[PDB]
Amino acid sequence: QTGYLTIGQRYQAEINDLENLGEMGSGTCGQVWKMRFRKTGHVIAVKQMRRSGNKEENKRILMDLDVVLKSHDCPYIVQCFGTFITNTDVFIAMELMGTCAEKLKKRMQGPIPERILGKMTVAIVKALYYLKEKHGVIHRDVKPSNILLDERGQIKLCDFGISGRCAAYMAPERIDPRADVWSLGISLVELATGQFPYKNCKTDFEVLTKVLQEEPPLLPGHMGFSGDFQSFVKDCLTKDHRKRPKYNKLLEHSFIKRYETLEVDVASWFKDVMAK
Ligand SMILES: *CCC(=O)N1CCC[C@@H](n2nc(I)c3c(N)ncnc32)C1
Repeated sequence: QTGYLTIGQRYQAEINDLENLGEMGSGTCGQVWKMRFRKTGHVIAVKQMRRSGNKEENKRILMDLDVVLKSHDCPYIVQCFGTFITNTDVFIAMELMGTCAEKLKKRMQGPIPERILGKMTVAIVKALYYLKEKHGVIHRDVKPSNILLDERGQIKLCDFGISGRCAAYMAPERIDPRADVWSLGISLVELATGQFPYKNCKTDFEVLTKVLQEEPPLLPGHMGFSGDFQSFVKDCLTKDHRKRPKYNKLLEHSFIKRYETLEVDVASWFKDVMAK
């Protein structure tokens, strides 16, 4: 299905029906434009895959789109609104999110509150569990840059270009043969403290050295972090991949079950951080 913008209202449109409002971010999977649908006025994100582009980058863009299209019923994965195939380019209409957790960390200039990380943990775990269960997909790259938030308070994963069936969030069993949840724990410690636990390393291999040699970077106990938060991170940061719990066990954690029911005002916190 190409030439349709299903933003529950499907519009038979082309690429010329979108106004280019500038590029968002840089690099990563592909060139993402901020575009406005001239027919309705809605603003969406548009990935552009050039037919003449890098064959390795285009291979990841097509793999990401394959996962995104398969996940049209996962609330914690960015939805595709349609595609436009021309003789020169492929335009992938994605829903517009605010920013990634990495940029939230830089604009916050400090720790992100636990109540925000709780709603984020529930979203990312269910996203990874959805990719494993309904599709057999392993993310293989969970990082704050892959955790998007929006003005309404939604939290979703975005980049599946290297998934299958960066090195600083890599699990111990990936370096030396549930690896996606070690990356989630490293991301949680980073966002909960504002400091990356391996910022002292100067090379990629030195991070791999610290991951295997040093003890897991646990949460500090003097920042008011609840016991459920510290327990969930410790379970994620289990070095032996056999002792590390599966997704059906992590989804039953008290830290997960608490923020499934709790009402956290992520939307208001998001706009106040964006205004800083
Ligand atoms: C931290 C996020 C980031 O820098 N980045 C790279 C540039 C594109 C950006 N992004 N990718 C997608 I797919 C987006 C959607 N759907 N909305 C907003 N921004 C998006 C991710």
